[PDB]
Amino acid sequence: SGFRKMAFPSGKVEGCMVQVTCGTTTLNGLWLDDVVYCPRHVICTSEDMLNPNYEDLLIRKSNHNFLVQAGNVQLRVIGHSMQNCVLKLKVDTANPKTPKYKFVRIQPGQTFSVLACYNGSPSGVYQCAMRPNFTIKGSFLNGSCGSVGFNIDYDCVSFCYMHHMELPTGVHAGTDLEGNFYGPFVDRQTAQAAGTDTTITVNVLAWLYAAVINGDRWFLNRFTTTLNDFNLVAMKYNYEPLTQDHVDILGPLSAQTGIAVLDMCASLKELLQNGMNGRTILGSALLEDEFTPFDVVRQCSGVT
Amino acid sequence: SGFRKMAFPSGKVEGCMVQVTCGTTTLNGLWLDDVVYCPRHVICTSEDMLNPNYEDLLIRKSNHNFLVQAGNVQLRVIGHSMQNCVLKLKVDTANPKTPKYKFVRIQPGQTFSVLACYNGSPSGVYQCAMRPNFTIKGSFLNGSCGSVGFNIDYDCVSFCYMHHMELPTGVHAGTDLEGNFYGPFVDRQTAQAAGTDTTITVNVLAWLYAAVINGDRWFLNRFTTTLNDFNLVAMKYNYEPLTQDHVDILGPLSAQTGIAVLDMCASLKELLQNGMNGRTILGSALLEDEFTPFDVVRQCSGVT
Ligand SMILES: *CC(=O)N1Cc2ccccc2C[C@H]1C(=O)NNC(C)=O
Ligand SMILES: *CC(=O)N1Cc2ccccc2C[C@H]1C(=O)NNC(C)=O
Repeated sequence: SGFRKMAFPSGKVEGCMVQVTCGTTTLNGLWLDDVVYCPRHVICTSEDMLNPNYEDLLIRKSNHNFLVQAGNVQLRVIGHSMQNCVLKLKVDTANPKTPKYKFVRIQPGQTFSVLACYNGSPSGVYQCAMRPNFTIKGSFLNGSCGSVGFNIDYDCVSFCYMHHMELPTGVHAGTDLEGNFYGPFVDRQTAQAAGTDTTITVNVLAWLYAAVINGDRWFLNRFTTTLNDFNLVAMKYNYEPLTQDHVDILGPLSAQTGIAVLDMCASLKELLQNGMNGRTILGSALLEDEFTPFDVVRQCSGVT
Repeated sequence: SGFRKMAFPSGKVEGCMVQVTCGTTTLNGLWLDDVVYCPRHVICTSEDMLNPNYEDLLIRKSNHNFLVQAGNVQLRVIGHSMQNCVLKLKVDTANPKTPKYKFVRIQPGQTFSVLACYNGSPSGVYQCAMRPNFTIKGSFLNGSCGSVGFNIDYDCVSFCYMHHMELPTGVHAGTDLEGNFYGPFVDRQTAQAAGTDTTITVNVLAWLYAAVINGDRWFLNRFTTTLNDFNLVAMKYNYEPLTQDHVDILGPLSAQTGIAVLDMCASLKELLQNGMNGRTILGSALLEDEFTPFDVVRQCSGVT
């Protein structure tokens, strides 16, 4: 028993981290097979970031201008190309530590682990969620750019995120591993306000099921609701509308606990309308939305 | 910017995890150099756990009764001994993945990362604290025993915890890597109530400094206090008494932010007396005590 915000074991990703330097700019790269992936803004100086023309900037760069260091060993760059907002540096050596991997573009509301790195060196790992507004609330200081987000299924690492920037509000924006930004963000030092950060309703319900499984049951009530009645409450509290797809993925948790999804919705409805009344659920005094139904099942069963 | 409950990169520990089986009991082992460390209750059946005589049970065991598997490869056990509550299985092969390491017995209030494992396979990593009552609030299911806690300083892993059991309250107890339990707990299936779980005051203050650094400043007030006045409040709210040693370790955070430690104590005092009033600090609606002053400095500076 016990429920924690758990990240995936980061070992498979640590072996892929490298340092990429171009001119006086240094950031993190991801070395998989004979390619190093990094944010294209490695070619920029601070002055260039105000309004960069990446195609024009990249013309003045050759393979020898990209310095790729894997710990203490230097990689020989034999090719370079830009794919959306990422640079792909072809190297002459395949990473011997390359795990089985995929590149995936995740949906908002999905969770993943971030291996925060500085100068190609891992500093920490944490679990977070792609917010419905396509930002992430991470922990990234200068030099962390190029750090990646991922999920792991037994031996396969699905890379889903590469950190590119911090909005003036302190929230984070980045791309998938094809270099396409999540959300409307551009890799330019210009104020880009993020949209409304709604709560991921299906995740809060999954976490409420995790709480019942682990003994925190005070919030269970004698009520039920309907999808449309619950969504009237969800809209008022800036929660994402719940759909039958969300109810379906909560099915295994509803079966294990014996609590119907709409009954759990009525508990959530009352929690939204009345608050916690000074109480806690799984060590939290607010409704947690960074655990997906898959994460709850995985943790509550011990999947390795 | 941003502040997250970050765990250390787990790679160095993943390479040490093995599966240890004795009879019909299977748990996790830690393979460092030519020794595998695991909880001594691997020699017990469920029936033995009610009142085990480990010395008498271990007499009926030989080296060939301990099955040690590192992924898919089997290790040859050439020696076995009991040191307090851990078994040390000498194997004929040194772990090629053994990182630089130390064994440390941590103090209550200190934090560490746990690599939750099942059958020798890592499932997740999370950061937690050794509570003042010598329990940890982890996430451990059946088969997770032998999972370890650690800290990392650049290339050196300091192992500090090995999971042994769950109290009937759902909190967790374990040993240092010399097999000595933290707290008064014994490795026996008998009700062992834990003492009062107090809040780690120095950690809450460190987290309040992390919040100010990251822009959450609403809780700063126009007041100050004294160590004795603050401790009257700390005692009423089951917070650990603050000492000049605690003030001293908060010195770098007080210097960086310009907020005197006693002024931050007066903010904490008002938060204890008035609550959060429906507000949040670093995404939390309660006062977080699982970040040490060292963790806050490390994260707020980017130590790898
Ligand atoms: C790596 C990083 O932190 N960056 C890269 C980048 C990309 C796009 C626009 C601006 C920058 C600069 C920097 C930041 O995101 N830093 N803070 C800002 C611009 O708010
Ligand atoms: C590994 C494990 O979960 N254990 C080992 C152990 C050690 C000491 C006493 C009892 C047991 C059984 C088991 C538990 O801790 N499980 N739950 C209990 C006993 O509450």
